[PDB]
Amino acid sequence: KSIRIQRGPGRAFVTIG
Repeated sequence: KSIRIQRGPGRAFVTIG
């Protein structure tokens, strides 16, 4: 389980697993 979610002007939400 390893997600890649970030917040900010122009940030995308990704998920890996």
